[PDB]
Amino acid sequence: SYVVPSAKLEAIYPKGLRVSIPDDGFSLFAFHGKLNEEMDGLEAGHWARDITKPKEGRWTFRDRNVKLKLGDKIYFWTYVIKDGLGYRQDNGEWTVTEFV
Ligand SMILES: OC[C@H]1O[C@@H](O[C@@H]2[C@@H](O)[C@H](O[C@@H]3[C@@H](O)[C@H](O[C@@H]4[C@@H](O)[C@H](O[C@@H]5[C@@H](O)[C@H](O[C@@H]6[C@@H](O)[C@H](O)O[C@H](CO)[C@H]6O)O[C@H](CO)[C@H]5O)O[C@H](CO)[C@H]4O)O[C@H](CO)[C@H]3O)O[C@H](CO)[C@H]2O)[C@H](O)[C@@H](O)[C@@H]1O
Repeated sequence: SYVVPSAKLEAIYPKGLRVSIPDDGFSLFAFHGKLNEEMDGLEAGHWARDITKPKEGRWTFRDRNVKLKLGDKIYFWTYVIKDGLGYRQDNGEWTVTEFV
């Protein structure tokens, strides 16, 4: 019913991944994703992590170590708890087009 804010993904140079969303009175944010490999629905994913506090208005997940390449695909879903209830951005797809 409620629509989760779309995730913003960023390929960091020379290495790393950041994934974040603005907060909307949430109590948790989780990111589930794979590298160049499609998700079979709500599988856990290669990256699979609960984030438990926001900072500067955003919920941020990072992998400080992945070396991403132009053209890399990330398939994902996110999960958010708002007022004790869960919501998902489903069927996420992102292509690395630039580094930040
Ligand atoms: O110590 C024991 C054990 O603990 C584990 O750690 C816990 C940890 O895994 C947990 O992490 C949270 C995670 O579970 C949660 O995942 C949810 C997921 O549960 C949800 O799954 C749904 C099912 O709920 C649903 O079941 C249906 C049910 O709702 C309905 O009422 O009845 C149906 C019966 O007819 C039943 O089928 O079925 C659907 C499939 O159709 C599932 O998809 O899905 C959501 C996504 O929608 C998913 O997010 O997410 C939380 C937030 O990210 C996680 O934090 O957290 C616990 C702490 O709170 C931990 O204790 C360990 O892993 C084990 O090793 C330990 O032994």
